[PDB]
Amino acid sequence: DDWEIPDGQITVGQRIGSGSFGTVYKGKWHGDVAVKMLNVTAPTPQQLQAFKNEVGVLRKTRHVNILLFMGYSTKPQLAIVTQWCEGSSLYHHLHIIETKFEMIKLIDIARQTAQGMDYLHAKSIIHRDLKSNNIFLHEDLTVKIGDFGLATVLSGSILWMAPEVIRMQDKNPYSFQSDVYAFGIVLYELMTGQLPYSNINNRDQIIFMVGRGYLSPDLSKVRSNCPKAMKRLMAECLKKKRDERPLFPQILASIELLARSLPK
Ligand SMILES: O/N=C1\CCc2cc(-c3cn(C4CCNCC4)nc3-c3ccncc3)ccc21
Repeated sequence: DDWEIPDGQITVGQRIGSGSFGTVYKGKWHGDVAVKMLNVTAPTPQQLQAFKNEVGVLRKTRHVNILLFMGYSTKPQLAIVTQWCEGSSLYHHLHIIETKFEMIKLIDIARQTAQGMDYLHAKSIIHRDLKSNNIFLHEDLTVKIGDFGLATVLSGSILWMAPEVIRMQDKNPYSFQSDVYAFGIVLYELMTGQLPYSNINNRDQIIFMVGRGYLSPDLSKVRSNCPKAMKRLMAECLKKKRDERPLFPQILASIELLARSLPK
């Protein structure tokens, strides 16, 4: 039953990039897989911990909108194996190759991303790094949320970081609520086709002002056939005070409703 994979079996190919605590490859194990390797030379107790936490969370997931965990390896190196998604991150489509989705499709991506977040929270999993880089479009029609290195039961993202998280105001800024905020910023990416704060060229200036509440995403920029309900949901998700943010059940219902009204 265990998910350990005997050394020798996974075949590592292309280095394709990064993921929390490690390097991502395309690989082969009973077909195409993504492999993240957390390693070289011998693991830190740091990395050992990261790897054990992440495998632990992954094996609690089974759902079409969560990237499928397939197994792990310790013996050449710490390695996590998942299904391979052909396509790319939502980030790559939106901000690198400028794929232009239709509103109907954008709303669907939002709805499935909602659907996954709702699954995770129902199982008490806080992703803590939702952002469009960790949303993979498999076969271009299905959202898989990936990368659980930072999830709970020399690095920083921040464009998706809620103000509470930015100003590390205690031990625990993280919550379903901070996840909901990150989702708010990916609704912003879907609807505006843009990263937030694009007219401020200073990272520090952004970190500060979102921290103090001076800055917040310019919701004017939402393309013109974004439904009102969607602009309105985005603003709920993006509330500076976390207690005013909706949880994912609500978020989900709101998106499924505005979709039923939408093909008209
Ligand atoms: O735990 N996190 C994991 C485990 C497996 C895993 C795979 C990826 C992953 C990262 N990229 C990026 C990397 C930076 N440059 C652009 C491509 N593309 C994928 C990918 C994932 C699944 N199918 C196809 C591709 C990320 C995280 C994790």
